[PDB]
Amino acid sequence: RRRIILFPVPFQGHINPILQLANVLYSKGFSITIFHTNFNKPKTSNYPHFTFRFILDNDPQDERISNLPTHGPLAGMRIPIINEHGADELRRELELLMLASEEDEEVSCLITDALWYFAQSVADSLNLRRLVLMTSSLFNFHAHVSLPQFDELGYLDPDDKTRLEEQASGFPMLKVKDIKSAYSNWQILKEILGKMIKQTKASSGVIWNSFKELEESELETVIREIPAPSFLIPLPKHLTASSSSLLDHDRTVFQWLDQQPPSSVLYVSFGSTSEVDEKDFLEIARGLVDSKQSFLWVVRPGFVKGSTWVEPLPDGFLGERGRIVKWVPQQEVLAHGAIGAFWTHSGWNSTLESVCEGVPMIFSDFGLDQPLNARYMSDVLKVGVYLENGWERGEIANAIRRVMVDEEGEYIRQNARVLKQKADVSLMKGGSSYESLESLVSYISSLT
Ligand SMILES: C=C1C[C@@]23CC[C@H]4[C@@](C)(CCC[C@@]4(C)C(=O)O)[C@@H]2CC[C@]1(O[C@H]1O[C@@H](CO)[C@H](O)[C@@H](O)[C@@H]1O)C3
Ligand SMILES: O=c1ccn([C@@H]2O[C@H](COP(=O)(O)OP(=O)(O)O)[C@@H](O)[C@H]2O)c(=O)[nH]1
Repeated sequence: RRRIILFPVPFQGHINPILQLANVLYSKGFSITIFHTNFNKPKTSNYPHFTFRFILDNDPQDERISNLPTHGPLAGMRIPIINEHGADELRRELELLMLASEEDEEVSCLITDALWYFAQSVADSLNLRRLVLMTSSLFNFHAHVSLPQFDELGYLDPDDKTRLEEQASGFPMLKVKDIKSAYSNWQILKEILGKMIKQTKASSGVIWNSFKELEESELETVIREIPAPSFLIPLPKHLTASSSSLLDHDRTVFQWLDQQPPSSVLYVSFGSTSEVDEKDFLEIARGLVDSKQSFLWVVRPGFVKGSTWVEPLPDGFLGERGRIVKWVPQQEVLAHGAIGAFWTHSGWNSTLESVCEGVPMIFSDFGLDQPLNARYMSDVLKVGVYLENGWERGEIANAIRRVMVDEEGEYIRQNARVLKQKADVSLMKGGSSYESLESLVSYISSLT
């Protein structure tokens, strides 16, 4: 028997894809140990077939992580901190487990989130192969490697050059605006994405949460930039991420979806970390009302400054066609026949989820990879509408109706359907994903 150790980034968009991959790999006969912080831990009772081991986080706490907030923006600081100071403890924990390794057993490899760029030399120091799971898109990575051309061109200059600002030089699939919002945090991202790229290239293999027919324009870049083998597996086509939810599913929403006609409900979720002016919040609700479409709206507490929740909503916007909830099994909702469209913040999991369920999109974004994802889906795949100019009453309602009801948007509806079908075909025998997965399984067994 061969064991695989997976090490996720403790946030919802990173734990979902890696526990999905963990399950896929277990279905291939590997045994699974998940290294994880106590912080943001999943429900281990949802994984009786996995062994969990909690690290880096343990209660005699480091000065650098002991007082970090558990939600909002600042919680993400754990990622730079653990990267810069967790090598010693990761090495001990890995080495302890290999030492207790049973007779019949051998650790095939370590698989980490690509942001755990410190794990590469730790693994090397043990003569242990490390593979990388990318949780953002091939296209996004293509932009990271092209940063130096963006910087020297002045695109990553937040204050001024403000100038050309439609269509990027040498990267025509982007506009200048996309680049500016994605890398507006240049100070921190510049350093981190360097190390992430550098250590992903130096790894033993990269697993991408994607599929060849989703991002075919991007395959050449990955082959040329990454010497190790790459494997494209659309994790949502294998199973949803409900078992790794960090929140309680609202569960009442399916009885409500069962009361709606087919393709007639807008699903709306702006991301677990994002934030809006209280004003802009009221503008969003304005567009929904003005769309005349039924909607299911996930709103995370804190989405509105300064309220706990949407207190600033004039009570009774919802009425008949609208509902607001705090958390759902998102992909299961996207699979329900009532859903006709997904207004998303363009998180990569949400985008891939919607693509794998056949649901066309309305895109907003809040930087990082999000504007890139919206640009790509809306302009290249053409499976949604990108509200790329903020939050205006009518533009919002036009996009929703165009996707959901307008004749003019049939091609968007149809494109989503065709792309889902292509995702399904790629899992079958002789499909891109099927072979990517067959190769990954073969490859890992040869490491052992
Ligand atoms: C790659 C990233 C490095 C970091 C580090 C923190 C950093 C910053 C968030 C950029 C803004 C300044 C701060 C200091 C901040 O947290 O406010 C960057 C960029 C995003 C990081 O990634 C995760 O952040 C999680 C929530 O904080 C998201 O839930 C997850 O899905 C992200 O991948 C988090
Ligand atoms: O009500 C919700 C909202 C989101 N999610 C899940 O949370 C993840 C969010 O990841 P994404 O990359 O799309 O956005 P992020 O919040 O990390 O920026 C996705 O897997 C969603 O299916 C969910 O299960 N229920």
